[PDB]
Amino acid sequence: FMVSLPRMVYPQPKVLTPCRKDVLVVTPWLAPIVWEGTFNIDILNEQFRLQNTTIGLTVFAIKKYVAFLKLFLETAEKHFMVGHRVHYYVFTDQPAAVPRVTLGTGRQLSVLEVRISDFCERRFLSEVDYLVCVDVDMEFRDHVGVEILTPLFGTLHPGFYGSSREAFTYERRPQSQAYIPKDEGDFYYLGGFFGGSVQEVQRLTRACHQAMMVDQANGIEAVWHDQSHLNKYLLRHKPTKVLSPEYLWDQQLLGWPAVLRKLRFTAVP
Ligand SMILES: [Hg+2]
Ligand SMILES: [Hg+2]
Ligand SMILES: [Hg+2]
Ligand SMILES: [Hg+2]
Ligand SMILES: [Hg+2]
Repeated sequence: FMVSLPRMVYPQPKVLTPCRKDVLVVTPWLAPIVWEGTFNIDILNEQFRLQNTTIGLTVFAIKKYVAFLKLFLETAEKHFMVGHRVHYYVFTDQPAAVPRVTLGTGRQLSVLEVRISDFCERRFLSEVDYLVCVDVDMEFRDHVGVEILTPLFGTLHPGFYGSSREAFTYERRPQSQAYIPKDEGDFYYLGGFFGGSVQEVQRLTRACHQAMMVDQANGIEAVWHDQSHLNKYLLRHKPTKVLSPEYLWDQQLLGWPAVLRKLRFTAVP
């Protein structure tokens, strides 16, 4: 049950003006493709706050990757879901090396030690509405908010967003459960930023785990392991939103092209 929105004053949508003339803003299965200019964040923040939305943000920080936690969490505080309930889940082999980062009100952090862990998947179902799973060697530099939230989303690989599907580095060996032939494929998604409802994210990781085990039994490991399985899953189970490469960029490798109005979440040089 969704209560009414309040009165709000904002520019009338223009039915006869395209949102962007330079990029695709909807997929062929009618999922929005999230680029700067597509959304009014005021409208969306109202809709989500009225639902009392909680977002979980999950990161794995093993061995030397613990060093990236401080910048990652500090920048998340400035840019990620500000104003909404956030639960960070930091999975690490070095709990005592997690930095003490100061968090805004309504935000919390759990450190889960990993060897497998003493955390239970039903915990996510009871604690958060959405899960967002990202790489830790990254930093937020601009707004990442509720515009991304949907049952299942993937993010366009910043190296391949302009590429034809034949050029995508999908798994191409028919013996792999990740196999995609040259005449299939919508987009190349990068495993560094994906998410959805808890239920949908758990469905994805369960499917990926089973496919990976099947390949292991058959003596095969897919080319970009996790990524290739992610791409196969999202081919067969279409995401309800796709995020533009604004949401996963590397300015050192790729610069700042005109098509990117904002660089929101980026590789640490
Ligand atoms: Hg627009
Ligand atoms: Hg459990
Ligand atoms: Hg996750
Ligand atoms: Hg992840
Ligand atoms: Hg996966």
